[PDB]
Amino acid sequence: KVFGRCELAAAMKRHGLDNYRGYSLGNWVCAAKFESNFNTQATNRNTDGSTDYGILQINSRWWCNDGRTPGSRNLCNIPCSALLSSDITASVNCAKKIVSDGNGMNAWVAWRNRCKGTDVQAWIRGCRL
Ligand code: NA
Ligand SMILES: [Ru+3]
Repeated sequence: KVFGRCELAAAMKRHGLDNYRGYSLGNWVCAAKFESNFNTQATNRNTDGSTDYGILQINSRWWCNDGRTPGSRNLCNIPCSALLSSDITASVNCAKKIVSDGNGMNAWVAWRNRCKGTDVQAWIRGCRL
């Protein structure tokens, strides 16, 4: 599923991501924009053989099981395919674990490089929330 900007904002809010660990909703929308272009089915293979999955490009090295990332963990206790669903629940639940793990949203390199320090409220501006 490819979300609209305000549509994703609303779904993230419903699932408790707004201000989660102090990160306002626009941070999460900005991160999803640059990680996946709002596409739940996005996947990208990393140089190390791990893969990033879903709207927030969660990595199989640590967070989900895809069966083809040796030595990896599955800290969200989910198949990586669950992160590709039209329903964002699994991605949100796992993102909550990630952002709680010490480095906040810096875990998402696109957030650090393209969202951090910017006017992230612009991502939810105009949306009925
Ligand atoms: Na894994
Ligand atoms: Ru804009």
